[PDB]
Amino acid sequence: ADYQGKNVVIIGLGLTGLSCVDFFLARGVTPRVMDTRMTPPGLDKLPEAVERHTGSLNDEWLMAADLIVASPGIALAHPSLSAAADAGIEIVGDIELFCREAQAPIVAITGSNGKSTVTTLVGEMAKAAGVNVGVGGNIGLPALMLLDDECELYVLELSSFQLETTSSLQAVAATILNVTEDHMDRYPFGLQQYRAAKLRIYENAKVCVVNADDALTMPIRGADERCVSFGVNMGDYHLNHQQGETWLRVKGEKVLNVKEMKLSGQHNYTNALAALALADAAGLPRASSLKALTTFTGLPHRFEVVLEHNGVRWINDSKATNVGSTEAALNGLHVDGTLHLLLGGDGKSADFSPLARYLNGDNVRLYCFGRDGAQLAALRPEVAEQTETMEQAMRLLAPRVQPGDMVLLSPACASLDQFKNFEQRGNEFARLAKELGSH
Ligand SMILES: O=C(O)CC[C@@H](NC(=O)c1cccc(CNc2ccc(/C=C3\SC(=O)NC3=O)cc2)c1)C(=O)O
Ligand SMILES: O=S([O-])[O-]
Ligand SMILES: [Cl-]
Ligand SMILES: [Cl-]
Ligand SMILES: [Cl-]
Ligand SMILES: [Cl-]
Repeated sequence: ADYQGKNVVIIGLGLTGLSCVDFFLARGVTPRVMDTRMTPPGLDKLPEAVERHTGSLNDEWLMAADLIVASPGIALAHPSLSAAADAGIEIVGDIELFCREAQAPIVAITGSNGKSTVTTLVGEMAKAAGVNVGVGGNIGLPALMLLDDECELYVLELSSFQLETTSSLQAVAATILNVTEDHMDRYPFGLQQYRAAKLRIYENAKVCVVNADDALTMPIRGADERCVSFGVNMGDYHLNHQQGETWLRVKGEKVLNVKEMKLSGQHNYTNALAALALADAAGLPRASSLKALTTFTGLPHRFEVVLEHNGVRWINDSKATNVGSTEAALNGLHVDGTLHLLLGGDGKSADFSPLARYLNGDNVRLYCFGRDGAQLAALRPEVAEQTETMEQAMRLLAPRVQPGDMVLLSPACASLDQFKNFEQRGNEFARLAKELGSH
């Protein structure tokens, strides 16, 4: 694309907004920046040469623009943006800018859960093959910071929001791993509108990889041209259970005994299948992809044991920012004693009801905090306590912890009411676990 001479407005600063500023400056185009926040992240890094407007959107700038680059963190349906759209002004995001320039194939991954594990796993499979790979998007480097002539493959985690502003993605392999209720605060036409944003990922993809166990991951149409599938008991890529052992299979052929993996648990096994299906479709050698599966240890904040001491496991699953992710932590969970489960934050208008089925018996205590702490306590009030903050909840539960217990932060909610991001929430949990979980 050629931006020379265009009046470009970037909405949203932070690292990804900065990447957009830098992208245009390097092409001899000076954009203007606006952000509804008064002191947005990264403001001190914005050169004085770049005009900016903070604390609100500026409709004089937006209606004057030739191109608007919208952060995924701003609603596309914001009345200032719908006005610019109605007037015919082009609106894109950073992923669109990236797709227009990229000179290597792109593997594109979205889903309500699993998407960072699967992105990182395919990145590791590529490295194991000696491929020069750029991994990022919605995690790691903003995609524009990955752009490099020497890159041979890009692996991008994409959110529903990024996909809404992307039109030129033609992925060598794309997947929606699953769709479960999330981001209802941003999708006023509910589950089908959220799904529709994700289904954009398959448009012009060479191979589509779908979840055979989740119908919502399947395009609304495909004909003589089907997607590759992964699943538990069915799929092109699927699991084979043998006594107590599990295998990854591809069309009936065993390819890996999961004992070789460092990741455990069924949903990691289906993540491994999805990653293998994407790697295969991207042309990576099967054997090096399987080697990567054996060496991968998981991400921080993903069901991460931050302390096992004095007979108690303290588990940081702060990456669980929706109900489906906490379900995946609870379903089949083995605890010898009491489970002390921390839930709380901004639930984004989610129905928390699906969690209730995991919370029966005499061996569960709930400690519920943040914006939606009361709604969470209401799942089972007789075993619940509510506090304002996670630290209060930790200090309340710790004296009650006995050998055999588990303390699990798997909060089912965004952290953004009280924290910068779920990493900060996990790091704080870890520090407090280490304080409270030894003498
Ligand atoms: O870390 C957590 O705990 C919660 C993370 C949680 N993330 C989002 O909902 C989300 C959705 C879209 C984008 C992002 C990251 N990028 C952002 C960029 C700009 C903003 C805010 C802006 S831009 C502006 O102009 N005015 C704004 O307020 C917020 C996030 C985060 C979630 O999944 O619940
Ligand atoms: O720039 S981002 O990562 O908010
Ligand atoms: Cl503000
Ligand atoms: Cl084999
Ligand atoms: Cl110990
Ligand atoms: Cl029980």
